[PDB]
Amino acid sequence: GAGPEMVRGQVFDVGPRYTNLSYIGEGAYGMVCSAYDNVNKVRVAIKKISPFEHQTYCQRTLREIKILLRFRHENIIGINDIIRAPTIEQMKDVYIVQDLMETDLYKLLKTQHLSNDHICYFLYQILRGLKYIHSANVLHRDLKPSNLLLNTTCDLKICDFGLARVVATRWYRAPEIMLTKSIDIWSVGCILAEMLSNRPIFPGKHYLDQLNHILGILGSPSQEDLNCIINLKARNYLLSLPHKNKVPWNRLFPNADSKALDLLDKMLTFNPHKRIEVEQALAHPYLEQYYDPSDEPIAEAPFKFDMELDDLPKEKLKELIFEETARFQPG
Ligand SMILES: Cc1cnc(Nc2ccccc2)nc1-c1c[nH]c(C(=O)N[C@H](CO)c2ccccc2)c1
Repeated sequence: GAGPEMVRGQVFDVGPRYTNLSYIGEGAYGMVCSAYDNVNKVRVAIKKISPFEHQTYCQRTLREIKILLRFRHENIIGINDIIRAPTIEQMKDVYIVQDLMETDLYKLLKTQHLSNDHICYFLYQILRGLKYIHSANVLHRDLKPSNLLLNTTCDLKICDFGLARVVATRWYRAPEIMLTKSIDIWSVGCILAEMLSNRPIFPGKHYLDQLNHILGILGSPSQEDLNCIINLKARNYLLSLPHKNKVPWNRLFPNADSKALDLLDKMLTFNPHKRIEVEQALAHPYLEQYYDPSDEPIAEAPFKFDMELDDLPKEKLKELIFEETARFQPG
């Protein structure tokens, strides 16, 4: 009769069903472990979250759970089970049990050089999942290599819907946020450029520095690029800077597929109104060997929070989380 499991200090109370726990990753208010499921006889992923001390985290937790419960797609992580205390008073932690993936794009690009065909295949799958997300009228807002999970057969699944909506990792952040579905396309362009070189394309240290990196490759902005209700400090700064020449894609990425760079160019478009859309991305020549619109499903209906979660006190959100996960409790 073994007690509570433990990984790197903190307790994982996942009972007799889930054992053999092993560290695989972490977040701002939780940790993800692999575990042996003694019912399905496979290893699974278990995401522990402890968000109740903060309203923002309770929001993120509830959003993710709701979205993932609803969503059903081959390239998006699902939820198989949820564990928490039998009463709300003892609920200090929530455990989301999910399909175990082998690794993520972050770690893979750390150790491995991708061939053009695998770059092409990963990008196809990113866009195939994103299409579904966007068809549901949801924005992911935090697309980046560590939120892309992979298995042995090169299948890919998008994870971490905490920031998702009907403040994020700066390197992959669209320019307009620092100055809509188009923000997710920018992030995907950033990811594509990273698969092509194994390095982040715009590794900025803070918001203005982030804009500086983007402009150091795209060149100084046109007036039409800039006229868009920008923050006054940013606009004053951007106007102050010396001219920057555009660096040609084929010079940043010397051995890259020419079709890949054409799509890159269309994703990394400064003006969000000019930037390529997910369905258009899928239909670009570069993805042609994989493009199959009868095998790229959309969500059954757009997603909707009928409660305005932003205004809700964290005690109310905790009650909602208790209610949302009741369906998984014994009985
Ligand atoms: C759900 C999942 C399944 N399988 C794997 N495999 C894996 C990934 C990297 C290395 C080795 C194996 N990972 C996951 C998973 C990865 N990240 C998350 C996740 O939701 N992370 C967020 C931060 O990105 C998070 C974690 C804990 C608390 C709050 C947020 C789940």
